[PDB]
Amino acid sequence: KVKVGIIGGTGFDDPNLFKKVGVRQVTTPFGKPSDTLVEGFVGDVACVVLPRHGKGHLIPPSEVNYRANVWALKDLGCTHILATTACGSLQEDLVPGDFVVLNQFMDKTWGRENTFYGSKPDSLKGVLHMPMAEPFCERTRQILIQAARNKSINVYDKKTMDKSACIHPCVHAEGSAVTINGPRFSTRCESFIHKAMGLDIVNMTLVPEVSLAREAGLSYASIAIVTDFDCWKEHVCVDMVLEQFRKSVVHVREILLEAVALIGAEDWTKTIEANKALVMSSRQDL
Amino acid sequence: KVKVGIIGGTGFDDPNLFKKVGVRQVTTPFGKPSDTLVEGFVGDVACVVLPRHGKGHLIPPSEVNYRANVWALKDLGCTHILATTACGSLQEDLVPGDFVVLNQFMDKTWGRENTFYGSKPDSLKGVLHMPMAEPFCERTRQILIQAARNKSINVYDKKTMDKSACIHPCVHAEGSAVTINGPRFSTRCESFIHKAMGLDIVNMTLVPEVSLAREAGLSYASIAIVTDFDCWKSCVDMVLEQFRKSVVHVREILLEAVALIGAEDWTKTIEANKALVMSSRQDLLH
Amino acid sequence: KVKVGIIGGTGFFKKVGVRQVTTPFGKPSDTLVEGFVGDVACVVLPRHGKGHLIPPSEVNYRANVWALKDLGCTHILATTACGSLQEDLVPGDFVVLNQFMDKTWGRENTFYGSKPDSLKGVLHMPMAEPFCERTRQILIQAARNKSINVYDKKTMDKSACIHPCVHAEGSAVTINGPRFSTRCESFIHKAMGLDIVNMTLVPEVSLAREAGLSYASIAIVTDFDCWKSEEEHVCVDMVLEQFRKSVVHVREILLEAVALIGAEDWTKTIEANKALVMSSRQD
Ligand SMILES: Nc1ncnc2[nH]cnc12
Ligand SMILES: Nc1ncnc2[nH]cnc12
Repeated sequence: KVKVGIIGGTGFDDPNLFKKVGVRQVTTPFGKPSDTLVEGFVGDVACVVLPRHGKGHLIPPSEVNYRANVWALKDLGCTHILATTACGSLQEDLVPGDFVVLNQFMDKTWGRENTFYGSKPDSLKGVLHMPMAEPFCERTRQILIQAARNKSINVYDKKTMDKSACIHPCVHAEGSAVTINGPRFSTRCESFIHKAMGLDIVNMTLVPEVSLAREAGLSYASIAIVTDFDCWKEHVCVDMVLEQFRKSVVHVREILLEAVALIGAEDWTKTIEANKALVMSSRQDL
Repeated sequence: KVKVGIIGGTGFDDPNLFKKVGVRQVTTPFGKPSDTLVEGFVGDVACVVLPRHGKGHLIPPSEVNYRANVWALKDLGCTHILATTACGSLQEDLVPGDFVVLNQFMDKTWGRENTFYGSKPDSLKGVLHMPMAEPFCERTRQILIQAARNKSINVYDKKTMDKSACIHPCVHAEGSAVTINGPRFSTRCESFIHKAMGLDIVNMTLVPEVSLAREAGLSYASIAIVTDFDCWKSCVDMVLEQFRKSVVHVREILLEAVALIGAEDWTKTIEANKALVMSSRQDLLH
Repeated sequence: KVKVGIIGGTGFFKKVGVRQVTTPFGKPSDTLVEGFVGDVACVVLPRHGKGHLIPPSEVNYRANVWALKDLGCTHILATTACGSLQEDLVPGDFVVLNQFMDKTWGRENTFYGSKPDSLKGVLHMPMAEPFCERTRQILIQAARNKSINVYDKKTMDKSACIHPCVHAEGSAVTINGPRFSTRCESFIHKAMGLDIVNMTLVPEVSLAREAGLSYASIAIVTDFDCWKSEEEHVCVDMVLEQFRKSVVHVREILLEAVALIGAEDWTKTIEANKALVMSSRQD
């Protein structure tokens, strides 16, 4: 029934979340995934892990085969996808070492395959217009947040708490990402424009991954690791992965493993059926 | 002599604006148009209709061959293009069931062929930089608005009328569209950003259609149908019936607009359309 | 030593010869003119080719930058025509840019990736201040040396703005083209606080940094885009008429800037340019 896929970003190229049971070199109608998929169990919950950028981190954000990654996880029976992403902060209260359970995004990517459906031969037949107002699976979002609570990691909810309750390092219970195409980081001019728009963090990999997960009928939630402030305060590759970030990986692993258990502890029949019905009801050719 | 092409969007996949005299199954130097073009008359005015998404609505917005559609209409001697588009509202006074005769846009599309000219072997030779300050044919916009008046539909001009003149359903006498690439709808984050920029509606099909019409020397005007509020604002059977009624009204507007176009001389406007292309050829002026 | 490449846009020394080169990323826009400014080697490359037949979205920026790198250039000075989005930047002015916002798409914007037509690797370049500051200041000093007014918004104000002037800083929005902006887009860009709009700065500036080169751009204001009156709305004739009046000033600045670069030592700067590339490899 429930099976949890995990897409590991920067810092999660060889996650070792569970003892490896099987290794799947698979293909999809949309090509090869970033790497082999590793299947196993967390407790009694089947789980599948794949590194977004492949082994050795050779695939840049704009060239990841998001379609193949999501479709391959779905083909293996995944009902959920938990994903990590390293990001820069655009706001004073989002400090390096914090995490963010995202609930919103603004898309500035281009040139990436962002839908399974279309009119050309390398796509599924149909025109699919998915609602994306709240683009994540809210139930799965709350499980990431509860998992943090269960692992004694501070949770800061701006809606029900004051700024004095923002004790770092903390998990931010909501937040918006602007997803840029990369590979370059933002200019200071771009960073201030994103901040003035009210965006919380900037990354390169959330879109179209989040969109395709919903197209596939899967429940998707992302946990973003704040690795540095973006250049409005500067961001470098070495800074995006440092001693704080090495500590961040430890706690993100604990959140992910606890989130998988928490997913497995609940019935998802109605949510899964709703995910599938949202796809069929978004077809405008039918 | 004038000849009006009509590109029908959602709700116009198979319109019967007139008894079809002939059909033209053609291709263009830029590929196949979305469907067979249907030829006929409104009164004594020659007319040509093609559905933007093809019959059966199998072609999504980013895959529509805008170049082929415009070129095919130009090849048949069209002097004008009237186009429809179903859109979401970004503003409180643009209510489902209203219409907008667009006069402005912000472009957020990518990955679409948006010009007939370039340095590639299959493009027309030359560098064409068209002015787009006011990107529609203003004379044809005013015909659409007058057609609405002639068909007893309210017209609301916010530049001269108090918001107490905004009586629904109404044709908004001006408005701006943000054209997103699709196929997904916007997030709430994106919707509120577009709203804060002052954009009136969101759609997926205006650009590059409007640009290519001007490149082709054709007078282009768009009438948008507001089908719903975009997701900045938090049953379906009522919305569907409302859209059906909107299609009936837009069909009335198109039929009257064709007659009004035929009732005037367009020699000078057509010549100015063609001169604007020649004066935008940077390679010739250099 | 130093060697300065010049990438000249719309309508834009002792000439020794013309050279055709190939690159791993294709052919440059045109042949390159090799020569000297005093004792400094200099190479001139027309961005849009002879006859201006290549539109901004189709310029092979990777080839142009790599061609100059392969010839041993340490610096690239670039020009571009642009539209002003702000009252105090008027046609005939110049802007030594220091910032940009990118609205381009569909252009090859990096030398590195996982496809066979790119260099193997994942390169995430910092771009907070995307130009070479030393080279920007040389463009400004060159204008001073040629008796062209310099206007600095951080220390002067509109009352002290003498045209035609070189604006000592400024941000560009780079749009993909080939069409000019709508009024709606122009006002949105202006409300974001951008100074000018153009079509060719990106990915040229990004690829220069990827190649370890010092890059600075001087933009020529040819028009007010289309946020003003209808008689002031941009079109090709308007851009070309003003560009022809401003070329000789751009010439004087660029040629003076080449001499000023050659008068200084760039050893540590060049080292830092190269080291920045190496430290940005994530693979
Ligand atoms: N500042 C930043 N911008 C974009 N992606 C990032 N990933 C980590 N830090 C980032
Ligand atoms: N207004 C403008 N927009 C874009 N590119 C330009 N080049 C010159 N003027 C321009």
